[PDB]
Amino acid sequence: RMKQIEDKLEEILSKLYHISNELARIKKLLGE
Amino acid sequence: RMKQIEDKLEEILSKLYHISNELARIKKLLG
Amino acid sequence: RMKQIEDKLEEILSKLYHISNELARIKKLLGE
Amino acid sequence: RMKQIEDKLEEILSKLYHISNELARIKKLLG
Repeated sequence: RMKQIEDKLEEILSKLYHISNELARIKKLLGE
Repeated sequence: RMKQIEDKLEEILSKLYHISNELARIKKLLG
Repeated sequence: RMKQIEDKLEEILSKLYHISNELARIKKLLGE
Repeated sequence: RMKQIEDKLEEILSKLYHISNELARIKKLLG
């Protein structure tokens, strides 16, 4: 219930870390 | 190549909509 | 407390809507 | 102009780090 929310948050933080890495590779590529 | 960046922006925008949906589900579960 | 979390979520959803709009304008601009 | 897109990617990445920090604070507040 509440722990199910905490687990979903940790999943959502992992998904936003992969998005910030891929946004950083796209900024890199645009910068070349 | 620029096409490859535009496609990865489209995949990011679709993953951003999935997370906003998940966090709206959680904000519902909290009210 | 719990309502403070619900309010922060609504703030974070508004911030991710402005990021998805600006990512969409950047995709538009790259597409021209 | 491409410089303007790279700067707005940098502002998005800095706003993405602020949201992940906020959602880590909330996941702390829930444990």
